[PDB]
Amino acid sequence: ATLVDLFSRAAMEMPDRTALHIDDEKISYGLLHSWAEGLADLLHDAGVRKGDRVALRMPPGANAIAAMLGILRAGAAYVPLDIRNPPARNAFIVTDSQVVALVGDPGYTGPLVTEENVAALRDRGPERPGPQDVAYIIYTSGRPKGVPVRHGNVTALFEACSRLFSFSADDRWLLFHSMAFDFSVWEIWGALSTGAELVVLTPVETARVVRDRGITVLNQTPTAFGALTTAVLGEGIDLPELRYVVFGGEKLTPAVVRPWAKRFGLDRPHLINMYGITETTVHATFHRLTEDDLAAEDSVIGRPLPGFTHRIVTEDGRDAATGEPGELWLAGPQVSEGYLNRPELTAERFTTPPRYYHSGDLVSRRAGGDLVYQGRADLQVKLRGHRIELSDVEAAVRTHPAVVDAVVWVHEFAPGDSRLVCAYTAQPDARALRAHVKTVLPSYMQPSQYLALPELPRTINGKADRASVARAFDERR
Repeated sequence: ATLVDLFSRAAMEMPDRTALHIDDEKISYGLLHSWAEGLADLLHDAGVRKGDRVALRMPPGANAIAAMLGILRAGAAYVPLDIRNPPARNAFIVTDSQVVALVGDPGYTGPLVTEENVAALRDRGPERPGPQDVAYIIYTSGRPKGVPVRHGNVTALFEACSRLFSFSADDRWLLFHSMAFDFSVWEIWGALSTGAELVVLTPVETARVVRDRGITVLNQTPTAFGALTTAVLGEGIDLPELRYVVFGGEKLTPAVVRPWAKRFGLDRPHLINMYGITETTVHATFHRLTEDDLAAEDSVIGRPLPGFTHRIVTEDGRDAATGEPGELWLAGPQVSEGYLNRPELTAERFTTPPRYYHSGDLVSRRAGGDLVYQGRADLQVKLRGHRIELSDVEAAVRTHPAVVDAVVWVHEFAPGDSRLVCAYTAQPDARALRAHVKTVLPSYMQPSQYLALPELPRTINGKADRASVARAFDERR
């Protein structure tokens, strides 16, 4: 019912198994459970009561996971502040989430449990959260908003994934993502609710430990996976232990999957695409990739998870016919109650008797029931009497061999001067690229300007940060 209940079961029944594995160092379920229960006692002393929220700012590692379990155990919601947060953003989130304490290192004036404080309780009750209680509050961005996910939302996710995956205490999960990215929730509680192991951390170097630590459940975004596949193919690394690669973050194209699939096939490991949004607890669909998916260029996300009811809605509120694009609507136990302190948005994104969340994503239902991601509604744009699929522009640029990644957008140069711009990453001058794109796109879809970048700035979820790339562009033009 709760996540502290999930960790309870696993710690009680398998206390000798390795919970955390950091380098050559190991922490057992029983000791983690003991450490975390001590932390909760600490927090409660500091006045942390049930239903409060606590900021967590720590480098990934044992103290961070212990801190996090501590916070949950005290009955509180944890608010992760990513180390990559500039000071203004941290201050905003802490103020906006109304946190009553912080755990970690401040870069604030409230109650401070340091890291040192956390580290001490290792070698060393309060009331327990319920399913309606908030587990975490994660921020998506641009004005950043908080999504508060409840214990019932998260345990609903793992009950939903129950018979889709075959997980056991024998697995080894890698913790690869920031605790401010909710993909990390799935990583942490994938292992911790099954008795499994959680390995806590160059692509080459990352690839080395995936074999060396015998990772069986790997979670990646498409950008990270391409860099991983290049290192793996390059060194000749083999990963006999790997059972599942699971894909979150940006839309997955067959193109990033094909080289891997050439080397390893699709039988072992299983390649699984999961469409997800923060507002519906990490994951919302499941598709196991097949040779079919590599024959075409469609981004199949498969079928929504078992607890979900859904609709594909037209612009004027109807159910979309088959092959007809539409906005995906999602109802169910994984759907959050709404935003934090965004009563307006919550009003329009969540509507009620299923209560639906409006993804703002376009999808089509194939025959047989499979969903196919078409794109974001917000990225369908009107320019000079034309309607432009920014996503389609991004793909055409991407089809250049020397181009890794690309983001295109409408940029306001002057009050009457709005034009398409593209930023891209190489693995190639704009001239050669310009020449190629004239071949692929009609003139009204061709970017007016090209910006070569070392790497695209991305959100915490790893989706391309449009507001930042625009600002980067304005500054060097």
